[PDB]
Amino acid sequence: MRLIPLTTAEQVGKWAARHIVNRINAFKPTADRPFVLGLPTGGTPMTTYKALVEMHKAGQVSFKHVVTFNMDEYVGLPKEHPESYYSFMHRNFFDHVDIPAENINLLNGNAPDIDAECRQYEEKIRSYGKIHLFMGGVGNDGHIAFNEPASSLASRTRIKTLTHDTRVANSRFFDNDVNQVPKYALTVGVGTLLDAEEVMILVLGSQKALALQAAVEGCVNHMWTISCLQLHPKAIMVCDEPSTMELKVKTLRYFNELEAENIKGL
Amino acid sequence: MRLIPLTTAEQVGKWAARHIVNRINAFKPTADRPFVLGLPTGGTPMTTYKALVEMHKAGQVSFKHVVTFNMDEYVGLPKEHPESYYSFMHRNFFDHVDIPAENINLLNGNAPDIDAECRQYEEKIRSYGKIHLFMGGVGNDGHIAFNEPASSLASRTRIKTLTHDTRVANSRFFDNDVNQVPKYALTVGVGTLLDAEEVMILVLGSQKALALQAAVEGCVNHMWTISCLQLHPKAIMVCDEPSTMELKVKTLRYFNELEAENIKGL
Amino acid sequence: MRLIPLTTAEQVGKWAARHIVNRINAFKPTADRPFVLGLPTGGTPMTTYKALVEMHKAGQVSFKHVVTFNMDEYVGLPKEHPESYYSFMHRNFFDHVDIPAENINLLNGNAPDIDAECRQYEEKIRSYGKIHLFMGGVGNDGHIAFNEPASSLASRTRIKTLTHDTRVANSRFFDNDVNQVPKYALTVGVGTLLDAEEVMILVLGSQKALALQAAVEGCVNHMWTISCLQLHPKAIMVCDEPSTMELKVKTLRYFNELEAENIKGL
Amino acid sequence: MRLIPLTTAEQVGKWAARHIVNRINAFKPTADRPFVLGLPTGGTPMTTYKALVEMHKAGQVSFKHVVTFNMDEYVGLPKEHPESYYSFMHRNFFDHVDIPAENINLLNGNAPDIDAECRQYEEKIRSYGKIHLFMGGVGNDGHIAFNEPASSLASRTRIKTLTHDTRVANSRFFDNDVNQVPKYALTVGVGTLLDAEEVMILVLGSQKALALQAAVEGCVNHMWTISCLQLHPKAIMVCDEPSTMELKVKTLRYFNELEAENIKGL
Amino acid sequence: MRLIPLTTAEQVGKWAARHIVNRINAFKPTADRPFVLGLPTGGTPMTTYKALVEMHKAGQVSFKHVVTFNMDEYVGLPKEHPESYYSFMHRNFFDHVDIPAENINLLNGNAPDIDAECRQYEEKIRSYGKIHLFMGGVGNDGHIAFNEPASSLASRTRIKTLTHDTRVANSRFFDNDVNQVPKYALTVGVGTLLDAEEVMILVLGSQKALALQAAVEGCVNHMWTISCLQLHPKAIMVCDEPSTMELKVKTLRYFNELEAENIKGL
Amino acid sequence: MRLIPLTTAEQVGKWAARHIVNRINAFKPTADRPFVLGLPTGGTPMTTYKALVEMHKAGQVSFKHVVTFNMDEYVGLPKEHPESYYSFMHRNFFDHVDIPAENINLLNGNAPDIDAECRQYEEKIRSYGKIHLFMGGVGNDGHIAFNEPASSLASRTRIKTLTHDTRVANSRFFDNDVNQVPKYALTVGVGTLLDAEEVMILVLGSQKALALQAAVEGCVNHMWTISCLQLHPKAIMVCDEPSTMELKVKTLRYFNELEAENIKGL
Repeated sequence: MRLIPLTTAEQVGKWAARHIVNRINAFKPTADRPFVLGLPTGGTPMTTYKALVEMHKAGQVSFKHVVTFNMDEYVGLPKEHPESYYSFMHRNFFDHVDIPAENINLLNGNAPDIDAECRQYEEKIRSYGKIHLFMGGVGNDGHIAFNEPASSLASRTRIKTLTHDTRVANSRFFDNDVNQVPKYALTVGVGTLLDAEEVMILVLGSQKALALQAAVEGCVNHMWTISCLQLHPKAIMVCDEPSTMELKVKTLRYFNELEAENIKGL
Repeated sequence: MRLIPLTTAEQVGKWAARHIVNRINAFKPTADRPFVLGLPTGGTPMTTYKALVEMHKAGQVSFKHVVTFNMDEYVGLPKEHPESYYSFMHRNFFDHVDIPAENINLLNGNAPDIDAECRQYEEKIRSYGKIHLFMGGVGNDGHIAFNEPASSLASRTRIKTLTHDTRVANSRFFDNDVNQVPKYALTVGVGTLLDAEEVMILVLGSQKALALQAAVEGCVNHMWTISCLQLHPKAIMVCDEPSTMELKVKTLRYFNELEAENIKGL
Repeated sequence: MRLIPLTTAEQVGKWAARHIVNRINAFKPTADRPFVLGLPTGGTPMTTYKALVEMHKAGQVSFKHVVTFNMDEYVGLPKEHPESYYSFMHRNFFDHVDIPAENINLLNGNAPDIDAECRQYEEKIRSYGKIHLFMGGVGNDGHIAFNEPASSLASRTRIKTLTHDTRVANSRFFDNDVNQVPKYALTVGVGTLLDAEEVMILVLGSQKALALQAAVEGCVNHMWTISCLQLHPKAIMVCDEPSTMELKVKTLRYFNELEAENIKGL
Repeated sequence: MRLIPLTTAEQVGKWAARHIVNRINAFKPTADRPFVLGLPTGGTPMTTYKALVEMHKAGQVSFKHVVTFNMDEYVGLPKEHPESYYSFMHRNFFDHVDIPAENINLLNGNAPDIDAECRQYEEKIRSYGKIHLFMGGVGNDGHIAFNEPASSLASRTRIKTLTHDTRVANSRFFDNDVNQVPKYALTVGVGTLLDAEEVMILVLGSQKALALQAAVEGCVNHMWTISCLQLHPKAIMVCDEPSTMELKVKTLRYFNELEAENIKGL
Repeated sequence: MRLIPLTTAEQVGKWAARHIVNRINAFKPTADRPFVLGLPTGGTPMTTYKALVEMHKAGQVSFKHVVTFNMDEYVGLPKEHPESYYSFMHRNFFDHVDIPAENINLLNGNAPDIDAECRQYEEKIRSYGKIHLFMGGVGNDGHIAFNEPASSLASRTRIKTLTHDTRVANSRFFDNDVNQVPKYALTVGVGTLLDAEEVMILVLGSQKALALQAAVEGCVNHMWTISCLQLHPKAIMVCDEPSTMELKVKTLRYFNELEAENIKGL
Repeated sequence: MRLIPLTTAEQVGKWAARHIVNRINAFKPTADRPFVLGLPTGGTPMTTYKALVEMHKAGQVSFKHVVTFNMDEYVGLPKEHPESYYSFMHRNFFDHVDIPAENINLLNGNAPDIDAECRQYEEKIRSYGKIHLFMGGVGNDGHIAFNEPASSLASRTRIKTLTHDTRVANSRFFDNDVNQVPKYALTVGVGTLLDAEEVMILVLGSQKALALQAAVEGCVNHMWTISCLQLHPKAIMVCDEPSTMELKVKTLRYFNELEAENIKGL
């Protein structure tokens, strides 16, 4: 695993964005061989999407041959509602880059047959073969996407009943109304995430401290899903300063020294 | 992983039995595509076999196209001895259901060539392809079948020298005589168990408390084999109240709330 | 996992050597089907190479059809320098056995194109298919070869910048001069090691106590690479008395009783 | 230590109040030998003060010869401000019982010489000799009164700079304004608390779960001050259900069985 | 603390007995200044009483001026019943030594007023001033005498309701009848024990392994009363080999080396 | 407890020295009421003695009425040998300050009757009443002075057989000869140290990291003597940066923020 210890969210975004850009340019995607990118929504990926857009406008990347798959979507919320994941993604990323519509994959929270919808999402991915880089965040309890703790490390895209905590936390977007927030959501599984060739988790804020610690210093265990990324062939944790509160001083010094060359510039 | 927290052994049996029945009816086994079931012996599976028989008599399941493979057998004990696993299985299950004899697989504790016997057991399984649901119990130290702690998570069917503790614990069936109890036994390996598509462990009694805790809350480690089920794609722990003594109050509250819909009726 | 608890390094060497010899004679290698052996250098493997040579001279083994792959080599150090791994290997093993030169694989610390060199090493291995037995040691922090803690359990042969600690520790061979010791080295990855059919780690000295404990009693975690051998299908830890200082009295008693038959003679 | 596990805050209050009443009636205080009571303010002691008042009105206790000492007070906040501890105490307790004004001891957050004020508070206590029963609550981090974690277990009454967390948490009383909340407060020390003959901590809410666990199951350590009550001669933890989330199922079952006789009625 | 690691119970007894004898001869007790000895009953102290008697017959000690206080007694069991602690003490010790009857203190399980009985026991001790050496054993859960886990480290002589586990364990003396075994017992408190100038705990059997570990390696905590002896000015743990199963190999090696001079002979 | 986290040893010395100076000037010692100071020798106290001397020369302190007691001395080493603690103390401190010879207390490693020597040292201290500030260091294993781990927290001045590790570590002063280093030493006990009104431990170097962690974050336990300072009424840990390697990032941030005002200047 790699731990990129940075100070700010702006830095994390720049670093994460640059890593994606580099992976893409090195892959050199074509129409027959696109670079498949897994993506998250929310406040965490904010600075990364912002950096990605900048680099693109600076002419450093083209998403012309990048295929994206998003982690989740609200069930029963209309696509153009400003708080659907589809809306967040276009407003924050797609509206400013050259990615073709056929290359954008998002779950249909309004599909009549949910199981079929999820099943097909999994199928669309396999049709491409594999996701080259799946970017995501982590819950305060180490959970991934809408997967609950103790999820099978082999779980797949499926619908989930949002937890009270998730509700309140998102009630703010449904303007502080936890009553507004949808009841269910469609989410990729942990297996879906782990099948990615490379996984990059964005860790921001002191409230992620315990999860960062479980991921980096703790032992592999299913209650803290994030900890199983220790078994993944290519995982990276990109974090800010506040999130490092639960790590030993030496652990942080280790990675800060080991990755010093890679964090200059961002 | 799933944790079905129930109060009694009778409930655990009803729940476990119903799960097996459901898996079977949904699979809809045929002569060319049978449902393969892994099975344990002993006091733990008692209420489950009892429930399975009831459901069958109630006309809810047919084992006409179910192929079973049992975890173990005593070496050098004659099949019709009432304390062989073969005898336990027929008396408690096979004598009351419609499973054909060719569909019943049990290790031959009397095979002249033991290694060959074990080797062939492994081969018979692969011939079918895979076990769809392997039911079992767990040792007080988290061990599986006759496998000892620190067994390779890839171990296979082989003969084992029973431990003093196992002897005494079973001496009761050889009527409190630990002297009667056989010295060796043939047991499926941990790899054999993990290759099952789904694994369901029955946990009964306060003496399993530490193992349940190692399985659910602890970290993955080989000393407590049961803990590695955390890495399995589809594992379920069905337990009674006494076995939950070592879990945190919140851990138990979590699963009790998460599985409330699934435990009504049994 | 297996833990062979012995008293001395001489015993560990005899045991390890005998195990290799046995694995070879049982495999019965030919020109078209050689036995592939992974090997380490350093003070730890000393008594084993010494025992291996004895057994060979005693006519108990022939390495005529054994192909070996070594874990590492210093970058930019000339092959005949007495402190290169190539020199250690010939002086301590190859000079006294019947292994053909084409069967000896060592990394070229002087290859003009390092990445290509490493890439090809990985390719040479796959050409043979798989390593049947990879012998190695472990760092005081549980690390393997020149891989650093938190290495991906899927890492591959690559060049590494030696750590200050490694320098000092080896400065003695570059006659107590840490200034002499080379800056980089080529090392097989953890994935390379884990792909071995069987892995045997030599643990000598009280300074390995914590690592032995992490391997045997601890939970699976990437900071202590050695602990992930718990997930390997066939791992053995052969150790001396001083290295057992951090194990519980009962843990050591367990393995000492479980392996009593296998440690008589050595 | 004693752990009274109850379900609700109302029960905790009834139990705590009854214990105080009983201690008083058994002591049978006089003008020359009063019963000295240590007291806390805040939402936690709410139901207890309510129960104490009821019992008094029911004619079950008289505070005519009870001397009270309160844990803290805001510095620089006028006594009659409705949010001073003096105001909370009279409105919630003193206004409804027969305690004489000379028997009420509260720190003077407005004393011109703070050190002298604190010094004298400590002196007033010793003049009486000892506090017979000190009731209090506990911070989410196990801290006591306004004492910070790692306070000397021998600390004494002194002024403290309130922590941001304390501010926000109390900003609600200064009507959600954290800006209103005073900057410093006068608080009894941990030594002051431990010198009490008997200490009774009220634990309500899931946010106290970790502290309850540190107090009951954890080891003695100064970071979680509450844990040192394990060394106190007569400590009791009276708690509600939510606060028990971090305890083992068996720990809670132990105390629930051990104190079953004492919790009927309340 | 001191840990005397011996191999057998016979050795533990010889060592413990010799220590008592030495403490006595060095004190040189008189009629006005007797040596006060705290004593336990049960299978654990067996070899010690046997050794003490031998040394006395060998003319190495006289108990003419030794005053003894025993830890407990069954409530409502007649003194001459062969299973009362009074009977165990005379049959195993007093019947063979020169201690005067007025120097023997045992709790009166038949006192009409129990609280008074206990109160007076505490008073008799203080009249002498202090117990010079209190010998005892430890429960499998680290508890002392009939004190339950989480007892105040300042508890005193009082009556206790025996636990089911204690019953069964002692049912053997009431000839395997747990129905025979008395319901309550009078026991000295933990405070009583800790006030002893020196405390010596006899630890025999693998079932005490966890408690020995909690006492020697664990942290101070009230759930394992024995662990608080770490805070006592003069505590010694005399143990046999089986009881050391939970200690680290190095911990045992430490004390075995530190006390090598003191364990030759016994 | 207090933790003064500084960057360098020079800072630690300045801080420690300033604290001593302040304690003295505030006490305002006289001929009839001197300030009693406990002192350590070795490399750790180096910068502190250097700072103390500076402040004295700067006219900020007079040791005219300061009585000092040193922690230890080598047995059988002549006082004027340059490596005796007496020599270290004069050369590094006494030779440059105004302390009278009658105010200097050092153990006599050459006393004919050692027990008497130690006994009297303890008596000299009590004659003064109490040590106002005892400064010291800590072993890599948390031990204090020459006291071994698991020492009674009530131990007293006595002779000790130096450990191999202590030998080697000090062999450097007996010019790298571990053969030169004396075999025994006289050391104050842990009780002696804890009786000090205030205890200040100097922690320098990464090798003290584990001990600093045991002192600050760990639980109270006798194996790490330093951890029991958590129970002391007035303890301070003054440390440098390297020694903080084992602390959590947040723990260090806590004290760095809590003591920011007190570490400016030094």
